[PDB]
Amino acid sequence: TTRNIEHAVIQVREENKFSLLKDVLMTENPDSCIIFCRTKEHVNQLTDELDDLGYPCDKIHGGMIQEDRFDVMNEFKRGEYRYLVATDVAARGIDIENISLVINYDLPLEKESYVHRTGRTGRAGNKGKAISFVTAFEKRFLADIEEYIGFEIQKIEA
Repeated sequence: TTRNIEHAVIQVREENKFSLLKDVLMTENPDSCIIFCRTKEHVNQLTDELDDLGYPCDKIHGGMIQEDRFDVMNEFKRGEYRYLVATDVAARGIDIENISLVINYDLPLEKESYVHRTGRTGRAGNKGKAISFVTAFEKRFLADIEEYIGFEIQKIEA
């Protein structure tokens, strides 16, 4: 069955990622979105910053006990919030019917992860999108991903 995922990369400096995320969310205005980070520390910081600005969100990472990760994912499945901030642990066993937008706030440093993160996007007729933030120091990691998925990802601005 045909998967429908538009992929895009945005080159951005680390210190300007949060400002970029706010613009992307404003422009994409997704009904459901998962924002992946590399470490639980990044997840915690990003959730605090989103919280302080009034964004309805929640988080999932390896420092949380199993029942909390489960309950947080159920609230997401019920649509109680639009943005889930998470590490790759949220992608394992992920079974939520659909996630419209995947944002790799931190580009995956292991190529298989890029595909794993888009696991519930663009399926069964849903139109999906994956936007990755890439710094000047991650060009080789991006090239690894592109050779792995078999195609180059379009770089876009703003």
